[PDB]
Amino acid sequence: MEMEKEFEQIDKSGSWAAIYQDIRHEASDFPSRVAKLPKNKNRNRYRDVSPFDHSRIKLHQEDNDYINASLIKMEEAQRSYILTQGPLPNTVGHFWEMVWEQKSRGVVMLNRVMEKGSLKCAQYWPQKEEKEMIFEDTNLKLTLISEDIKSYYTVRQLELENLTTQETREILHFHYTTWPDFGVPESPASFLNFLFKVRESGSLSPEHGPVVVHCSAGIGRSGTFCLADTCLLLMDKRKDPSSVDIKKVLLEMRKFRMGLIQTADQLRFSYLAVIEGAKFIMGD
Ligand SMILES: OCc1ccccc1OC1CCOCC1
Repeated sequence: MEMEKEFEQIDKSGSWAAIYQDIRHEASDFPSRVAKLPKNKNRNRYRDVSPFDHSRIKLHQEDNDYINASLIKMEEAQRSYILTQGPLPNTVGHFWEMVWEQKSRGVVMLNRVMEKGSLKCAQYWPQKEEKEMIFEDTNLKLTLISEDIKSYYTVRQLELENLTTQETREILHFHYTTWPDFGVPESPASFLNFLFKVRESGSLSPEHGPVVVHCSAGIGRSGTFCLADTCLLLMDKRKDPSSVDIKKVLLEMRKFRMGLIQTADQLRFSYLAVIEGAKFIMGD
């Protein structure tokens, strides 16, 4: 059923809450035993948001290999994403260790450091060229190279140095700065513009490790980003672009991380983004 028609049918009936609860009821449940170990309590921002054991990212250390991060592997679309929480004061070194070990080219950030007057994640990147950061726990150095500030998002070029081997890599930081403190954007135009900028960079492409995506918990805005990308890629590949079922793609993704898409308004916004984005994918 063409999603644009399904959309008008749900909107006219006002059943967004009912569709959303059906997803929550059918969603996968797998164990998260490593996340709930007492040694990992300060590695988790939220008590109710944990990575499944089968899909969690492992840090390449013998001490403690745990980070709140999951590998979402979309087999038919041929795309991989790492979804993670906003780093905490005790996890910033771990974050950049993961970026290094997984060979990621891009980091996608969908929140501000402060929202609703509270801290949503640590200041984990340098703000001035001449004031670099060193993480002693993981032996990494991070330098700001350049910054391009636009109306809806900022792109930064960073240099990450493995202080152990003196290898360096360029990491692109894509920071969406205008998601509102409450609700979802009114139009998906600036979110879709942002997604096409990430794609253009090479960050989502198979010659790199998976892109790292985060918001505060790594399930809501982060969920919207990967669901929209995968749905538009599937519409490009399939003979019948009308066969793409966004509810079935979201349940497949929820086999790899719990809670992706946090509200009925985020589900509606995901439909709107895919519907509007397709009016490029189908040849405009
Ligand atoms: O590697 C630790 C570190 C080095 C340089 C600058 C800041 C910094 O850590 C701060 C506290 C913890 O949260 C992030 C900000």
